[PDB]
Amino acid sequence: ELSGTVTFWDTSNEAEKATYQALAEGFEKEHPKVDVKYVNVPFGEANAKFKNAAGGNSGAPDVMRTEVAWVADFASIGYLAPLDGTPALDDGSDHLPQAAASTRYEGKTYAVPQVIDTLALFYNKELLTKAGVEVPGSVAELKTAAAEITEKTGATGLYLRGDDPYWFLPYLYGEGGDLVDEKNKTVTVDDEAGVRAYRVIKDLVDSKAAITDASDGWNNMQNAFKSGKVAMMVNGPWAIEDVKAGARFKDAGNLGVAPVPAGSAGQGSPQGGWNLSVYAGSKNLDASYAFVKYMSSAKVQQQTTEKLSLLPTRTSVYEVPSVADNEMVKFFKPAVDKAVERPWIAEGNALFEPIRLQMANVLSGETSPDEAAANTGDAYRKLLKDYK
Ligand SMILES: C[C@H]1O[C@H](O[C@H]2[C@H](O)[C@@H](O)[C@@H](O[C@H]3[C@H](O)[C@@H](O)[C@@H](O)O[C@@H]3CO)O[C@@H]2CO)[C@H](O)[C@@H](O)[C@@H]1N[C@H]1C=C(CO)[C@@H](O)[C@H](O)[C@H]1O
Repeated sequence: ELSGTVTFWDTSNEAEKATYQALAEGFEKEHPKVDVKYVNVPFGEANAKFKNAAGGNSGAPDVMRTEVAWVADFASIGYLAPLDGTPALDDGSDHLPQAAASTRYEGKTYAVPQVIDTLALFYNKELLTKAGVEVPGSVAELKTAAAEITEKTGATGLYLRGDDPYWFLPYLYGEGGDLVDEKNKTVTVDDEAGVRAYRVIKDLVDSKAAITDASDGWNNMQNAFKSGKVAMMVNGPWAIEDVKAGARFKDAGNLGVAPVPAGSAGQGSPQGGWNLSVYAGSKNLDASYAFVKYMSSAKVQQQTTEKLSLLPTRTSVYEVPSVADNEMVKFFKPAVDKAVERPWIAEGNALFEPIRLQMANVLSGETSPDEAAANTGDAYRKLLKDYK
């Protein structure tokens, strides 16, 4: 017997949310005495909304779609139910290891993996063909390509998202850098790779290879890509269905995807994704654990991919012929296997804010790449007291 209310806060976007609400309410098929109360909470509001509710014990959800960085964030302040030895964990070993690391805090499991992701370079196949160019493998080749795309088609080569710090990471990795050396507790973002990365992004916009905006970046990016204003953008699996809604990409066929470009030293893209957690103060714990088990089951992960092309965390699901043949999946899974894994620390998501501010000021010309990198590092040393 399961019964009662299970309130689920989902952060999925406008293209994803009808699918996730249907999946959530499908828990009631097998458990008709449970009432699933689906709520969609915008991504940028959800961390604060959950903390406010959990800290007040007031209108907190039973189950929270928890970003990979949010697990240690929320768990560090006691807001998540530990899951070890509960029915929430079924076939745990099925999950990709890097997925499983984000679920852990101080030797306890506080979430179950849902989707895994990384950033990639999406491109308009027809524009590149019309421009006579190949999909660029590096920043250097992207600049050459962008000039041909402007000269032959009038589009801009790249929409470079300028208001979300996560988009700095491919450039950092491509210049040979990283945020921190975790094993050695050393801040590394202000090494010369960080200077070079800020410089590359500024050059892409100044040279007119790319355009950007200081606000409303998600909408501006998607609108520029879908309208053919740009030929390329960096984005993740959560954009696929949104892009395919557009006249230009109905023909799933016109939507190309490739790795983010290499920089002067190498290439990399960050690992991201979503897990599912239970609020520590839930008044319907059995029903919530079962709900988490259901939402993370192989069946529901397979359905998510079939409807949205989001990537499963469960290895078995890749073997299901239907997942094994989705062309967005066949590209993204190897890219995810290569993606760079961050420190899963309480302060992890706070590492993004200094990048946000310094990247904005580099793009507007208020701050040099040199000063931006040093400022980022200074902010990290303040955030991480036992880092040098
Ligand atoms: C800045 C943000 O970057 C990283 O998060 C990325 C997620 O891992 C991706 O999955 C993707 O999230 C989208 C979901 O897939 C989608 O279903 C829907 O929820 O919309 C999401 C946004 O489009 O993209 C994210 C990057 O945009 C990183 O891992 C994450 O921790 C970072 N978030 C921090 C930054 C801010 C504000 O700058 C806060 O709002 C967050 O609470 C922080 O955690």
